[PDB]
Amino acid sequence: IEQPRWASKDSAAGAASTPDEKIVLEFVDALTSNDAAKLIEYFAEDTMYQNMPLPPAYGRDAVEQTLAGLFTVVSVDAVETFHIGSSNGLVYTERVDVLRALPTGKSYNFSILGVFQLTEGKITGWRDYFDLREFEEAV
Amino acid sequence: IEQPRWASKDSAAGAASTPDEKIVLEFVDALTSNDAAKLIEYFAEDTMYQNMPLPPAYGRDAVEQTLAGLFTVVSVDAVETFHIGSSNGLVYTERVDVLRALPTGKSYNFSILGVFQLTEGKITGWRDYFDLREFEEAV
Repeated sequence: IEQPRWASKDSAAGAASTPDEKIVLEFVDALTSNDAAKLIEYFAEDTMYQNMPLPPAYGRDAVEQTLAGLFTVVSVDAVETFHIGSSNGLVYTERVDVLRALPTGKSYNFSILGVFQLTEGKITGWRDYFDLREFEEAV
Repeated sequence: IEQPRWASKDSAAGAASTPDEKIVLEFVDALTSNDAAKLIEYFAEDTMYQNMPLPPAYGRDAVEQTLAGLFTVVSVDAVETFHIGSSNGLVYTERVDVLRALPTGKSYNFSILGVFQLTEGKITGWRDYFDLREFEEAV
């Protein structure tokens, strides 16, 4: 919601300055679409997606199924990206995702640090790190 | 212990290539000392440390106290760093910390992505993102 005190303007989302950073930034903003068919276009054939340390999805089919399933029980109401940066082929997003459980109407604020690996502008790897204590309940 | 399928040589720990990266790498390795007095020497006076999204510690005194408390209940048995990188004044560590609860002798693997901010070679901010649902039991 509001800017954390440790937020550094040097690495703000609006300061994204490589084509990979801009692609990832556009991707995480697209999560509010709740549309697995839209989102899967960002992924390479050889790809991976994981909420650490839950079982990963490898391959674009498995990733698409995971996202599709997520969006049947949960709405991504908001994504606020505080930092974005990149280094050695990896892109990092420090952000908050707001998830709303569809059956209960309850919403959850997850503080996430995600790492992305892109190959020719397509997502080859995506791993989100965050507290899963409420993620289970949010199913 | 074992290298993950998604480990990328281009961002491997052995390839750290800025002063900040090397300092941060040295710091996380030093975690296995379990020595708050040793570890606090890496932090600036104006600083913070947080296991997201537990309450943060601001200021070198609060950080030292938090680390001291930690090491009275937990041993950091191993730290394995898969990736290190940096961008826009932030350093990122994708790693695994193995923690052993001292009263139970139970050990835990935490998959962690951490971000570090440094000023004149000193830690100005440290935020670790990982699953905390074993952390409650661990600490």
